[PDB]
Order: sequence, then C-alpha cells, then structure tokens
Amino acid sequence: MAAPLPEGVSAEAMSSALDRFARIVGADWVFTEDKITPYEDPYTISNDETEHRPYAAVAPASTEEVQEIVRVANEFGVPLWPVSRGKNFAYGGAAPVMSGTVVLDMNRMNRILEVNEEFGYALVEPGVSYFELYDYIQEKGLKLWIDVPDLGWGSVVGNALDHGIGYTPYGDHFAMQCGMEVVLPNGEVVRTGMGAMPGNNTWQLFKYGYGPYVDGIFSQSNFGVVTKMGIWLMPEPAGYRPYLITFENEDDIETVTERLRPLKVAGVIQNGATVRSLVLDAAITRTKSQYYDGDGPIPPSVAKTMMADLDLGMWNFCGALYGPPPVMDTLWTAIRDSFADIPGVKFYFPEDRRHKVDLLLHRAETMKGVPKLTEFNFLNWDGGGGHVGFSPVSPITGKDAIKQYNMVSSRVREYGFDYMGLLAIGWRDLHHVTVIVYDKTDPDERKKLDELFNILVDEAAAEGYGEYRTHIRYMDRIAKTYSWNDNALWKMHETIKDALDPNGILAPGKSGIWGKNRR
Amino acid sequence: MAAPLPEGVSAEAMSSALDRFARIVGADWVFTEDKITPYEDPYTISNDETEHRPYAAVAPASTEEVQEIVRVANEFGVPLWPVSRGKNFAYGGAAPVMSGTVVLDMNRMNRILEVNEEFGYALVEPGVSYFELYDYIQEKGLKLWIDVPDLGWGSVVGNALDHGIGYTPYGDHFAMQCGMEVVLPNGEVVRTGMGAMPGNNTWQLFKYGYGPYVDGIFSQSNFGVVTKMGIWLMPEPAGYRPYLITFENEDDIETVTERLRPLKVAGVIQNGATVRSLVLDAAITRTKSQYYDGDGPIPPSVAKTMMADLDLGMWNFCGALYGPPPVMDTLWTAIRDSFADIPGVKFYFPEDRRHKVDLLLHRAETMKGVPKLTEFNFLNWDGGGGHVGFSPVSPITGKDAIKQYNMVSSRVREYGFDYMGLLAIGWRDLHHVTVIVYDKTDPDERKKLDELFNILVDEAAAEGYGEYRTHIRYMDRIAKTYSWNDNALWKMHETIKDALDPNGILAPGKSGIWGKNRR
Ligand SMILES: Cc1cc2nc3c(=O)[nH]c(=O)nc-3n(C[C@H](O)[C@H](O)[C@H](O)COP(=O)(O)OP(=O)(O)OC[C@H]3O[C@@H](n4cnc5c(N)ncnc54)[C@H](O)[C@@H]3O)c2cc1C
Ligand SMILES: Cc1cc2nc3c(=O)[nH]c(=O)nc-3n(C[C@H](O)[C@H](O)[C@H](O)COP(=O)(O)OP(=O)(O)OC[C@H]3O[C@@H](n4cnc5c(N)ncnc54)[C@H](O)[C@@H]3O)c2cc1C
Repeated sequence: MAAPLPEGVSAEAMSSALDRFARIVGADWVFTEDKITPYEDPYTISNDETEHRPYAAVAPASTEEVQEIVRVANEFGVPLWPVSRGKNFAYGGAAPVMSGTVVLDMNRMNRILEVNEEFGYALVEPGVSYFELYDYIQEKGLKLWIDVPDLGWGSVVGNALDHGIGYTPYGDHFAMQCGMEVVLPNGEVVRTGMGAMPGNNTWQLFKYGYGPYVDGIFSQSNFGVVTKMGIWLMPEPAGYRPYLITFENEDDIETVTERLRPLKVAGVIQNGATVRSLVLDAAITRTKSQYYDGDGPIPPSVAKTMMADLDLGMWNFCGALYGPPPVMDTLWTAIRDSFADIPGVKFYFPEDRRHKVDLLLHRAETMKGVPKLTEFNFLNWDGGGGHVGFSPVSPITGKDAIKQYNMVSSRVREYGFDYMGLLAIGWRDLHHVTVIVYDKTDPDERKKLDELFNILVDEAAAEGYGEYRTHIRYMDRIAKTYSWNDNALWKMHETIKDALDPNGILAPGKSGIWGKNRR
Repeated sequence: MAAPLPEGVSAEAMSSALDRFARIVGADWVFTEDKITPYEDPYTISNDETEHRPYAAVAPASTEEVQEIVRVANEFGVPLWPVSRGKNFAYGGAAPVMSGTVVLDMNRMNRILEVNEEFGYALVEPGVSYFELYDYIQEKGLKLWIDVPDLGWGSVVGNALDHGIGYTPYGDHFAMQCGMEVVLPNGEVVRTGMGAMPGNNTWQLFKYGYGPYVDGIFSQSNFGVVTKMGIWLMPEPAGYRPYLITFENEDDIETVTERLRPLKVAGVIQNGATVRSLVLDAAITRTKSQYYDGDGPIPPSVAKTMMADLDLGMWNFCGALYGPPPVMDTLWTAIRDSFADIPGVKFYFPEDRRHKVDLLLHRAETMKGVPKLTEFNFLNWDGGGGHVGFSPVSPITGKDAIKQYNMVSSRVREYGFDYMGLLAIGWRDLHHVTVIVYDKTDPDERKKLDELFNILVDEAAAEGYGEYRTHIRYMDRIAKTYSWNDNALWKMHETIKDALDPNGILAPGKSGIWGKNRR
C-alpha cells in the first residue's frame, strides 16, 4: 500500500513541491514511491498500513539547499521530517509521525568542518557518523575520544538532538553540545552562542553567547533544522580501566542502586556507567535457543544456567576508571568497597573474563568511545526481530529501580517477551531503557507489542514516571503524560511552534507538537 | 527628578495598574515616590536623570501573586522588570533598561523548598540568598557545598539566570540548574523537565524531561518570570587545598594561558579557578594611597613595590584541589610542573602566606562556597566608587588573553582608571571580567567611563570578541555586536518574544529584546 498524501495537501501541491525539491538538490536526490523503502520504520509496530508512511525523501548537500527546501515546503504546505542520518532504530528509524510527510535526509551533508585537539571539540554536519568522526580522529592522530551511543552507524548531531546517551564521561550527548547552525521554519539561518558574533573564535568554546540560551529548543523538537553543531570531545586520558561487577539476585538492584547514588553524585563513577539485566547482556553473545526450547520468556533454571555459563549476574554493573593510576586506584577502592558485602557479588577486570567473545571486552571498547555494531546482536535473541525502547526515567534510588523493574519485567514477560533492561547512570538519574525484541513481520506479535507499550506508558505515568524519549507512534501519548497544570508546557510549545512555523511544515507530531493547522 | 511614565502608558493606566497591584500583594508591598530609591542603579553611569528610572516596585509573596501582577500588566500595558534579589551591582542593580518600567521584586519569595543531601540539590524561590542557603545547610549539618559568585547577598536563582559564575567545580551556575517553574508573560504557569509530569520525583534529578529543552530561554531573558528553580550542589569532598601561583611579568599571561588550557580541558584544574591582575588582588587588602600619591593609575615602580610588599604577581593564578589526598597530590604535581620553569614564578599554600589578612586566605573561603561580602573591598582602591563590568569572552589561548589585556588595560588607564582584570576559567573559555572602579557621584568621571565602555565594546567586537553579560545601559549595543547574517539571532528572539509576550510587558530592553510594540 502506497503512502497517502498528507491531509490538506493536494496531489498538485505535492507534485509541484517535489519538482522544486529536484531542482534544488538534483533529480538523483528526490526519492518517490519505489525508492521510499529505506525511509520506512524498519521495526514496524502498526498493523494499519496507512500509518507513519513517508510520501518521499529529499537528500540535500548544503545548508543553502535545506533553506530552499524549507521555503518550497512553506509555499506548498508540504510537511518535512528532518533527519541527520535517520538511524533512530527502536524509535521509528527515518519514518515520520504523520503519513504524507516528506523526509528531509541530511546524510550527504557529511563534512567534518573541524576537529580541534587543543580545545577538544568537533564542528560537524548532520550526516557525519560516529564511525566517520572516529576514523578522522585516528587518521589525523588526534589525542581525543568520542562518545558512542553503543551503535556507531548514527549521527553525532541527530543522536544528541534526540537527547541520546553513551558510556564515557561525555555520555550526555546533548550536554556536550556547543554552538549550532539552524534553518528556522521560515528558511532563515541563525547561529547560536558565540556563532552570532561575526569573526568570533569562540563558537565551540562558550555555550551561551549573550541573551536567551536557545540551543536546547532545537532538541527533541520541530522548531528548526540543525545544519551544523559543535560538540566537546574528551582528551585521551592518562589511563583507562574497565570493570564489571555482577549480582546473583533480581532483588539486589535495590541495594545496588542505593550504593550507586553517592558514588555517582560525587563523581567517583566517572562515566555513564550501566547496570544491564542478564538477558540484555547474554543476548550479545548467545540466543535463547542455545539454553531453552520453550516459545515464551525464560524460566529461572535457564537464567541460572546462562549466569554460570557466561559469568553474568541477574544485574551487571559495567563502568570504567579514567586518569592517572593513583586516581584510578583511589576511585576503585571506593567503588569496590561499596559492593563487596552483597552476598553473591563478583568482580571482573577484562583479564578475569574466561570467554574470548565476551560482553565486558565489547563494553571496554564502548566506554572508550569505539564505534561498533555489536549491540544489534540482542535482536537475534528469539530468532531475529526488531525492537522498541520503553525508556522511563528513575531517581538513583533502589525503591524506584526495583519498582520499575517489577512493573516492566512483569508486563513484558506476560506479553511473551523476555525482559532486557538497561539502567544508564546519569548525573542524578537513571535512564531505564527496556528494549522489547519482537517479530516485526508478525501482525499478532505487533498487536501484542502495541498493547504492552500502551500499558507500560500508562502504568509508569500512574506511578509518576515519564519517558525521556519514545517512538514516533507514541509521541502524542508521551506528551499527554507531561500534563501538569492542564498541559501548560505543551500549550507553551505550541505557542512557540506557531511563531516559528506558522505553516506547520516542520515534522508535525514530533514530541507531540503539531501546530495550529493540525492541532 | 521623578521617573517618567513609560512611553504609550497614560497616568490613568499606571494609576489603575498600581491600585490592582496593591489589591494582589497588599498595600504594604507596592513602592512609589520616596520608597523607590533602593531600585535605582547604585552605580549611576548616565548623566541623563530620565534614563534607567523605575516608576514603582511590587513585592509579591507567591507564584499566584506573580501571575495576577502579570495579568494586570497585560490589561494596562504596564511593563515589569523582574528581579530575584535585585543585587545585580556592576550591571544596573535592580534598575530597568526603560524608564517607567515597574520592578517586580521577588525578594519576599524566599522559601528553601528542599535541600536534598542524598542527591545533592536545592529547590529554591528567587529571594533565597547564598547566605540563606549556606546557613540552612550549616544549621542542618548537611554535607553539601554551595557555589558563590564572590558575593553572598545575591540570589541563587537571579545570578544563575544572568549566567553568573563562581569558583568551585560547580562554578557555571546556570549549567547546574535542573527544573524551573515559570510564569509566562500571559500569566500562565509552567514547569520544565520532569516537573511537567504530575506526581514526579525527578524534577531536580533529570534536566530535559521530554520534548524541546527550554530552560535556557528564560536565562538572560524577558520571556518569563522564574518563580522556582532547582540547582545541583556539590557533596562535601574528602579534602580541599587552595593555592596561589604568582607571575612577575605582565607578559607572562601569554605562556600562563597556554599552560592552563590542557589542564582545564582535561579537568586537572577542578574548579572555576581564576587569574587576577595585581591591582584587583591588591585592592582586597590595600588602597592606592598606601603606595602612591598621584590621582591617576599606578606607574610600574609602584606595581613592583606592591608585588614585593603583598607577595602578589602582576598575574595571580588562584585555584583549589578537591578530593582524597592521593587525588589532590596527583593533580597538584601536574599543575605545579606546568608553571615551574617560568622565571619569577612563586607557589603558595595558605601556610606560606605571611600576611594575616591576605588574598589567598580570602579566596580559600570563596573556593569552598563560603558566602562573603569582601569582594566590594576593591571599590576602596581610589577612595571609594562604583564599578561596571566589561566582560568579553576569550579562548583559553595566550594570544587572545594578552591581546584583550593590552586592549583593555591601555584604554582603561588612558581614561584615568587602574586595570583590574579577572580571567575566570570556564570549561573551554575565559570570562575576562574587567572591573572599572569610578566615582559614580562625579558627572565628569561618569562621562569618561561611558566613553571608555563604548570604545572597549567596539574594539573587542572589531577583534571578534563579545561580552557574556552587560549593564542595562549597554544591552542594545551588545545585542547589535551579535549581528551575524543581518542580526538573524535577534530577529528570532523578537519572533519568540512577540509569541510569548505580544503586549511586551516583560522587561522591555533586557538583552536588547523589545517586542513589536517598542522595536
Ligand atoms: C540495538 C539498539 C541499540 C541502541 N543503543 C542506543 C544507545 O546506546 N544510545 C542511544 O542514545 N540510542 C540508542 N539506540 C537508539 C538509536 O538507534 C540511536 O540513538 C541512533 O544513533 C539515533 O539515530 P541517528 O543518530 O541517525 O539520529 P537521527 O535519526 O538522524 O535523528 C533522530 C531524530 O532527531 C531529530 N533530528 C535529527 N537530526 C535533526 C536535525 N538536523 N534537525 C532537526 N531535528 C533533527 C528528528 O526528529 C530525528 O527523527 C539504539 C537502538 C537500537 C536498535
Ligand atoms: C564587587 C563585585 C563582585 C562581583 N562578583 C561577581 C562574581 O564573582 N560572579 C558573578 O556572577 N557576578 C558577580 N558580580 C555581579 C553581581 O553583583 C552578582 O552576580 C549578583 O549576585 C547578581 O545579583 P542577584 O544575584 O541579586 O540577581 P538579580 O539581580 O536578582 O538578577 C539579575 C537579572 O536576571 C534577571 N532575573 C533575575 N531573576 C529573574 C527571574 N526570577 N525571572 C526572570 N528574570 C530574572 C533580571 O534581568 C535581573 O536583572 C559582582 C559585582 C560586584 C560589584
């Protein structure tokens, strides 16, 4: 079934828009039905073929082409779905919320404008991948690390703008942003911060500039198209020691989280360290069928067998030390002493791992910013599937961690899926990302996944828990959970949306923001 | 003379608005006529008595009262100048850019809503001083440090919103902000981040929440009235050692800045440490009259006498080590060895200071977040005066540092003032704050200061340098320096301003933003 036109847009208006796009970028870089396949969500959820369908895609190579595309979209009322690389797998890929939207694919805008060793930053266009930035740094011999969101195939820009997370001390990607160029929804270009000062030498050095600090309004947003972004990069440290602490019991996560809090708030845990559930870690190197012939989630005997076979716990705390040996030794004494009295606790450095293909050796690369595709391995757990991320935020407190674990694991397993949970340790919070692996080709599994996801969102909200990020299908539902004072914040967002994008031609539905024409 | 009415506002409209303000807050809390003098800039620059004059002030006690004040302001077109404590001395005090504006003074909203030791944060109303938060923590024996912008009598909220800076690892005040409540210019109230989730326990734990990240648009801004704000606080560390490294030659700042860069980018220098010029440091414990009889700036022979008398350099690098003794020792080796080969360098810990009253013993308190009022001491240098901050931003590069020093020192001294320079070390930048001390009672000194300030701004902009913060008198001038792409950024600011504040009743002129009715 082909994509429907967006509501209120005639075939004539769409067809005039697409010819104009082709004049701007060249005929090779407008993709219509029967080249639109790569822009579909790779991990389908809806059984309604009219939903989340991109009409077409346009692939510009310059900010100027982005501006002309945006001006043409305003002229014809043709909505755009901007993506940097479009690898938002488990959140919709490159697909739009609203069917009929045209993807604005910035993959070919892939210039690394600068990597500065002395100040530790990069200035990049959206199409720059983690692989590409990492390779540029290695080729030029620069003593910098990047921060990778597990997968290296995505965008330094796009991932940051979606509030993405990685696992070095620079793991809060958007927090490490400094300076950006934005094509506003009227086609005008602005630079934030010190970029607004002609002849500046500080765009990537001082976030604020002068006046209102607006960079964050273009993150998880449809207020503009970001065409250049700065990011701070960590200097190569004087030492690096990855570690893995494992826990025997699902209920250990309560005491473990209580012990993590003071270590993280004091900066003793230097990186975006993680606590990962057994199945998420096992699925990197094994499949369910190697331990169990059953059709549903694993029983306790299978969990215990996997733990003994792979030297994993029910909970696996993976982190790294950074800096000179006397600093790393001091921090390690504090971390080790915080967990050493928990019955069933085990400690590993990489040299202690018996298996040649092992989760710690993979995470040792991730926590020094090596781009990889290893994380897709968990999709093989049940014979090959897609995934969706249920990502509530939790305080770093055991009560909240064990509550969310119980609420999510119970429901996922009830719906036939194994629980695969990541607790990513932020400055003062935990990002609880549950990856639900399902057969995206089976309409019955898709139906179950959709019902489960709605339950997870509703039960979490009923407990005062909100998600930090979501799939295109649930962006309205999540926005409706942030309802304080009769949806006051989204009323403000819509006010700003109508001022910057009166014609509503930028990603209608992103973060539940639609604009007056479609509200 | 008395304040003029704001342009376009009738005596009747002003009179009606002020009566309605008294109905909201109570008759005791609207200030007119003789009661307005505390809201005047204490450090007058203009020789025109019609400029920067508040008409009146209103002092609410609740968010509800702020909302009703804003609604009434819209009804009568009476503009407001919101302040938290109004102690913005060196940038206008509590005075508005536009004469006739009514100050919205939130001093009486001074609840500490929560100080959380486990998570290291406070949730505060605008009227909470650094003194009050420090005294609360000390009374309750909480193991938390605050971060003070030298002076303790200003607002944890107000200072952060103006992008203020301090001297501990938590020195970037706005960066430590997490969650805020805002009264929008229509009088509606919003909470940012996880505050938008009813029943949340994460407002002060996770900055972003979901969707566009807007907190920053209410900093250096007239887009809203902040009524509550969270801030992260540093857990008390396991050790603390403050230090002073002095340099004999004004030209040492070039190589000293080159050495600071890699130490700061790698986080070896843990705090917002500072490099302060001779006279700025001398002026904390001495006056010019104790070394010199002339009424203009000091000659070289006098600087050499001051240096030997006080154990200060032409440049004084003041920082602190934080953490366990093995961490502090490892970082100290790296910092010390960076400077040890510079001819004339001297290294001091507090026990090496021979003066009982001494610059290092003062800053030892500041760099562990002890609130004080001793920074006003530099106002005595030339007999007593006010000050204005010329605050350009510089890369952490010797070339830029020595250029700004030469450009500013030369002009300030040419206009009869001594150079007092602060280079506050941020993550990747230097905030170059030059405090110009002048007789604010002398119209001739005020004329020279105003002429000097305009020259400093223009010359810095000619060299691609912009200010991070400025006085009410120069907010338009500084906005016009950020002119990239025909003032694209300010055109966007005005677009958002007209959307959130169509009647332009919030702080017209703040950061050079006026709104359609007054631009
Ligand atoms: C197995 C697996 C593991 C994963 N692990 C992680 C992980 O560890 N960390 C993590 O953060 N994510 C993770 N993800 C989610 C996701 O795959 C990555 O975050 C990915 O990097 C995002 O795609 P991207 O970088 O190409 O961003 P894009 O898809 O280019 O951008 C994401 C969204 O941001 C907006 N956007 C992007 N660029 C712009 C722009 N220039 N202007 C305006 N709006 C823009 C759009 O709404 C877009 O849809 C994982 C997914 C899977 C399936
Ligand atoms: C000798 C001396 C030393 C100084 N040292 C420092 C220093 O080390 N660090 C430093 O940062 N500054 C310094 N200053 C500048 C200044 O005095 C302080 O920053 C002071 O704390 C700011 O006043 P405040 O905290 O009362 O903020 P306020 O005056 O309350 O706020 C400042 C401005 O922010 C806006 N604002 C405030 N609250 C709100 C709100 N609720 N909603 C909307 N807008 C709001 C308004 O525009 C207001 O005018 C110094 C000044 C002097 C004279």
